[PDB]
Amino acid sequence: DIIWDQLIVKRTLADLLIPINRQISDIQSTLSEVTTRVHEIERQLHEITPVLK
Amino acid sequence: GDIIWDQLIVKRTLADLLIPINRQISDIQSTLSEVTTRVHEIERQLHEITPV
Amino acid sequence: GDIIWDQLIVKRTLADLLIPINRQISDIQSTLSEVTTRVHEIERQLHEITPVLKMGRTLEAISKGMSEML
Repeated sequence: DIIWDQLIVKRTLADLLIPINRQISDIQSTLSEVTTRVHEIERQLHEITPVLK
Repeated sequence: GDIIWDQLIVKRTLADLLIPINRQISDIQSTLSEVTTRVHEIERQLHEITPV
Repeated sequence: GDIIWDQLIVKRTLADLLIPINRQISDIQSTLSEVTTRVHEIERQLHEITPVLKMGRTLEAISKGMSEML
Protein backbone atom coordinates (compact mmCIF):
# COMPACT_ATOMS: atom_id res chain seq x y z
CA ASP A 1 0.00 0.00 0.00
CA ILE A 2 0.92 3.76 0.19
CA ILE A 3 2.16 3.38 3.81
CA TRP A 4 4.66 0.63 2.85
CA ASP A 5 5.82 2.61 -0.25
CA GLN A 6 6.85 5.45 2.15
CA LEU A 7 8.82 3.02 4.35
CA ILE A 8 10.73 1.53 1.34
CA VAL A 9 11.43 5.02 -0.09
CA LYS A 10 12.54 6.19 3.40
CA ARG A 11 14.92 3.22 3.87
CA THR A 12 16.37 3.80 0.33
CA LEU A 13 17.15 7.45 1.25
CA ALA A 14 18.65 6.29 4.60
CA ASP A 15 21.16 3.98 2.82
CA LEU A 16 22.85 7.29 1.64
CA LEU A 17 21.80 9.95 4.17
CA ILE A 18 22.53 8.06 7.43
CA PRO A 19 26.31 7.94 6.69
CA ILE A 20 26.40 11.68 5.61
CA ASN A 21 24.54 12.62 8.84
CA ARG A 22 26.95 10.41 10.90
CA GLN A 23 30.02 11.97 9.22
CA ILE A 24 28.63 15.50 9.87
CA SER A 25 27.76 14.86 13.55
CA ASP A 26 31.29 13.37 14.15
CA ILE A 27 32.88 16.46 12.47
CA GLN A 28 30.68 18.78 14.59
CA SER A 29 31.71 17.11 17.89
CA THR A 30 35.46 16.99 16.99
CA LEU A 31 35.30 20.64 15.84
CA SER A 32 33.57 21.62 19.14
CA GLU A 33 36.29 19.71 21.08
CA VAL A 34 39.10 21.48 19.09
CA THR A 35 37.48 24.92 19.67
CA THR A 36 37.44 24.18 23.44
CA ARG A 37 41.13 23.08 23.39
CA VAL A 38 42.06 26.27 21.41
CA HIS A 39 40.05 28.41 23.92
CA GLU A 40 42.00 26.86 26.86
CA ILE A 41 45.36 27.50 25.06
CA GLU A 42 44.38 31.20 24.62
CA ARG A 43 43.49 31.27 28.37
CA GLN A 44 46.88 29.68 29.24
CA LEU A 45 48.83 32.07 26.95
CA HIS A 46 47.00 34.99 28.67
CA GLU A 47 48.16 33.83 32.15
CA ILE A 48 51.86 33.59 31.03
CA THR A 49 52.31 36.99 29.23
CA PRO A 50 52.60 38.77 32.69
CA VAL A 51 55.84 36.81 33.41
CA LEU A 52 57.54 38.32 30.25
CA LYS A 53 57.67 41.78 31.97
CA GLY B 1 9.78 -3.68 -11.00
CA ASP B 2 7.39 -0.87 -9.98
CA ILE B 3 8.84 -0.15 -6.51
CA ILE B 4 12.38 -1.51 -7.32
CA TRP B 5 12.52 0.89 -10.32
CA ASP B 6 11.26 3.89 -8.31
CA GLN B 7 13.86 3.27 -5.52
CA LEU B 8 16.70 3.07 -8.11
CA ILE B 9 15.69 6.37 -9.79
CA VAL B 10 15.27 8.10 -6.39
CA LYS B 11 18.58 6.69 -5.06
CA ARG B 12 20.58 7.55 -8.21
CA THR B 13 19.32 11.18 -8.43
CA LEU B 14 20.10 11.76 -4.70
CA ALA B 15 23.54 10.01 -4.98
CA ASP B 16 24.58 12.57 -7.66
CA LEU B 17 23.25 15.55 -5.60
CA LEU B 18 25.56 14.18 -2.82
CA ILE B 19 28.79 13.97 -4.98
CA PRO B 20 29.73 17.63 -4.04
CA ILE B 21 28.57 16.99 -0.39
CA ASN B 22 30.95 13.97 -0.23
CA ARG B 23 33.83 16.05 -1.69
CA GLN B 24 33.16 18.92 0.79
CA ILE B 25 33.07 16.41 3.72
CA SER B 26 36.33 14.67 2.75
CA ASP B 27 38.12 18.09 2.46
CA ILE B 28 36.74 19.14 5.90
CA GLN B 29 37.89 15.80 7.39
CA SER B 30 41.50 16.22 6.16
CA THR B 31 41.75 19.92 7.22
CA LEU B 32 40.21 19.04 10.63
CA SER B 33 42.76 16.19 11.06
CA GLU B 34 45.59 18.64 10.16
CA VAL B 35 44.27 21.26 12.67
CA THR B 36 43.97 18.60 15.44
CA THR B 37 47.65 17.66 14.83
CA ARG B 38 48.73 21.36 14.98
CA VAL B 39 46.69 21.84 18.23
CA HIS B 40 48.25 18.68 19.80
CA GLU B 41 51.81 20.03 19.07
CA ILE B 42 50.86 23.39 20.64
CA GLU B 43 49.63 21.56 23.80
CA ARG B 44 52.94 19.64 24.17
CA GLN B 45 54.97 22.86 23.55
CA LEU B 46 52.81 24.79 26.07
CA HIS B 47 53.15 22.02 28.75
CA GLU B 48 57.00 22.53 28.71
CA ILE B 49 56.44 26.17 29.97
CA THR B 50 53.08 26.03 31.93
CA PRO B 51 54.55 25.32 35.48
CA VAL B 52 54.64 28.75 37.30
CA GLY C 1 10.48 13.04 -20.89
CA ASP C 2 8.65 10.11 -19.22
CA ILE C 3 11.21 8.91 -16.59
CA ILE C 4 13.40 11.98 -17.55
CA TRP C 5 10.63 14.39 -16.43
CA ASP C 6 10.15 12.40 -13.15
CA GLN C 7 13.94 12.48 -12.45
CA LEU C 8 14.00 16.31 -12.85
CA ILE C 9 11.08 16.87 -10.43
CA VAL C 10 12.56 14.39 -7.90
CA LYS C 11 15.99 16.10 -8.33
CA ARG C 12 14.56 19.59 -7.71
CA THR C 13 12.62 18.28 -4.63
CA LEU C 14 15.69 16.50 -3.19
CA ALA C 15 17.96 19.54 -3.83
CA ASP C 16 15.65 21.79 -1.74
CA LEU C 17 15.37 19.19 1.11
CA LEU C 18 19.24 18.98 1.24
CA ILE C 19 19.49 22.71 2.26
CA PRO C 20 20.02 21.83 5.99
CA ILE C 21 23.05 19.65 4.90
CA ASN C 22 24.41 22.62 2.88
CA ARG C 23 23.75 24.98 5.85
CA GLN C 24 25.53 22.56 8.29
CA ILE C 25 28.53 22.25 5.88
CA SER C 26 28.75 26.05 5.31
CA ASP C 27 28.78 26.64 9.11
CA ILE C 28 31.47 23.93 9.66
CA GLN C 29 33.62 25.47 6.88
CA SER C 30 33.51 28.99 8.42
CA THR C 31 34.17 27.75 12.02
CA LEU C 32 37.03 25.55 10.73
CA SER C 33 38.52 28.56 8.85
CA GLU C 34 38.20 30.67 12.05
CA VAL C 35 39.99 28.07 14.27
CA THR C 36 42.75 27.60 11.64
CA THR C 37 43.33 31.39 11.90
CA ARG C 38 43.31 31.26 15.75
CA VAL C 39 45.73 28.24 15.62
CA HIS C 40 48.02 30.21 13.19
CA GLU C 41 48.24 33.21 15.59
CA ILE C 42 49.02 30.90 18.56
CA GLU C 43 51.91 29.34 16.56
CA ARG C 44 53.41 32.81 15.82
CA GLN C 45 52.96 33.86 19.51
CA LEU C 46 54.69 30.72 20.82
CA HIS C 47 57.51 31.25 18.24
CA GLU C 48 58.19 34.85 19.44
CA ILE C 49 57.70 34.50 23.27
CA THR C 50 59.41 31.15 24.04
CA PRO C 51 63.01 32.36 23.16
CA VAL C 52 62.28 35.37 25.43
CA LEU C 53 61.15 33.07 28.31
CA LYS C 54 64.16 30.66 28.10
CA MET C 55 66.59 33.63 27.95
CA GLY C 56 64.85 35.61 30.67
CA ARG C 57 65.05 32.46 32.88
CA THR C 58 68.75 31.97 32.07
CA LEU C 59 69.45 35.62 32.90
CA GLU C 60 67.55 35.32 36.21
CA ALA C 61 69.58 32.13 37.06
CA ILE C 62 72.87 34.00 36.34
CA SER C 63 71.78 37.12 38.32
CA LYS C 64 70.59 35.17 41.42
CA GLY C 65 73.59 32.79 41.23
CA MET C 66 76.21 35.53 40.82
CA SER C 67 74.64 37.90 43.45
CA GLU C 68 74.93 35.05 46.00
CA MET C 69 78.61 34.31 45.03
CA LEU C 70 79.38 38.04 45.71
